[PDB]
Amino acid sequence: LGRNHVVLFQPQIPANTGNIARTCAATNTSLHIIRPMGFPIDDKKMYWDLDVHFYDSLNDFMNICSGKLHLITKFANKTYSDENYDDSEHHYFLFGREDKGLPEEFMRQHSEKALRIPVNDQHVRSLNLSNTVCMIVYEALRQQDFIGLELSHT
Amino acid sequence: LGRNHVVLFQPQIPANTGNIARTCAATNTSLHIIRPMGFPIDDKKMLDVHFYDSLNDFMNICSGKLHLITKFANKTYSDENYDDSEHHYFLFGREDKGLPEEFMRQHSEKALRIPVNDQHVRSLNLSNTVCMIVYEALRQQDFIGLELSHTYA
Repeated sequence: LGRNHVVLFQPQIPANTGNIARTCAATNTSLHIIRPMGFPIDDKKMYWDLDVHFYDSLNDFMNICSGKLHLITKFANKTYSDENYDDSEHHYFLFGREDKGLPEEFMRQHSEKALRIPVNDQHVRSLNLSNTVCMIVYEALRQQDFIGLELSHT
Repeated sequence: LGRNHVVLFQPQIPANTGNIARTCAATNTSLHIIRPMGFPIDDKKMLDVHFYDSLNDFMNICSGKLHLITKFANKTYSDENYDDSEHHYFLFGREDKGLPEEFMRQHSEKALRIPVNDQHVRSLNLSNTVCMIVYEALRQQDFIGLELSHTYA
């Protein structure tokens, strides 16, 4: 049964990853992480540890990914909200590192899958990563009539 | 000329306010803050920004459509229509306490929620909520506010 998935490539900032986990828990979104993370996992610093999967590499995730993949990038020639999420597919939303983005070779192979969040680049060139995850996940939900919210048990 | 505005009621967490400022700068969104903030402004720790002594002072100066972002509104943020030429003000409560009790009741017809499944968490992070609410307005407005930096200035 089709659902939404967030895929973080080598997440570098702890606070962004904790906010993403919270958005995933709130939305019944699965979380996928490509190792290595840029930070140590500190038990004490931290409670609902949601559907989480780890992968050694992008290639590793790609052998196991089944459905529609969307690359979130700065320079895609398509806007996030113009993609159609209103189907029964699994949707995977892949986000680059805060500092480096996604590998440029991967972006090239998959360029037709890339979507951007438009910004005016006058003062800042980018939005905070966890902010982008939340809005991308909720745009998919919006088009899906928020049905993922109702389907925790299933 | 119609613009989007973010209004923060007594924001309490510095990292939230710094992220909101970034979103505002990226989107040509004006930022309004009801004093007092829960944290000191530290210049070494480091945009159209306005400050207000109180919700009342903001309400005397507010002109356009006001939307209260709350947990329990009987309307979904994305079902409000933002596709007009009005100023849209999006008012967000404190991270810890939300919006005042009496204000919410007085303005309950203006309230919108972001639906969540409350099984594991009851809320989303404040700055995440600002960013999505602003971009939902932009989406309905065909992203036009991105193009009007100089005109708004």
